[PDB]
Amino acid sequence: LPGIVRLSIALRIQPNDGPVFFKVDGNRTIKLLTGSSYKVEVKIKPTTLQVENISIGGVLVPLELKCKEPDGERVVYTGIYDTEGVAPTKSGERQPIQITMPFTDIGTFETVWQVKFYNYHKRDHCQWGSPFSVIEYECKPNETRSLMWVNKESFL
Ligand code: NA
Repeated sequence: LPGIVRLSIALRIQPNDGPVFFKVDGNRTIKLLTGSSYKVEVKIKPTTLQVENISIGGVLVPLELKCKEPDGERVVYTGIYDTEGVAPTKSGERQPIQITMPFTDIGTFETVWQVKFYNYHKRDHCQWGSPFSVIEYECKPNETRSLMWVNKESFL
C-alpha cells in the first residue's frame, strides 16, 4: 500500500551458507558466531528504494544491488558481515545490538536484536536451535510517529 516499506533481513553463516537459529530467553535470541562471517540478504519493496548498506552492532555491511527476487516482486541486496573481532557474550545469555539501514531520500530503518555471540571454537553450540530464514519488517516513513529529521533551528 502507499507509504509501506517492506524489508527482510537474512543471515547465512559462511562458508557453507547454512542457517542461523534462535533460542528463547525469558524473548527470541539470535545465535551468532564471532570470528566468522555471514552472507546478508536484504529483500525490499517498493523496488524504487535505494539502500547503500546495513550496520550490525557497529559493523558496516556494504550492500550491493544484485537482482530481482527469484519467483517474487522485491529487489535483492547482499553483503558480507564480518564478526572477526566481535567479543563473545560473557553473561546473561543475550545482549542488545543496534541494526541500522539507510534508504536514500526515504528514511532509516533501526531496530534492536537480542543476540548471543558465541566463541569461534563453540560453533557446534551456536549452529542449532530454531532456524529462521528471514526477519520481516513493515516500515512507514510517513507514519504520524515517524520522527522527522530536524535540519535546522533558528531563533528569530
Ligand atoms: Na519519516
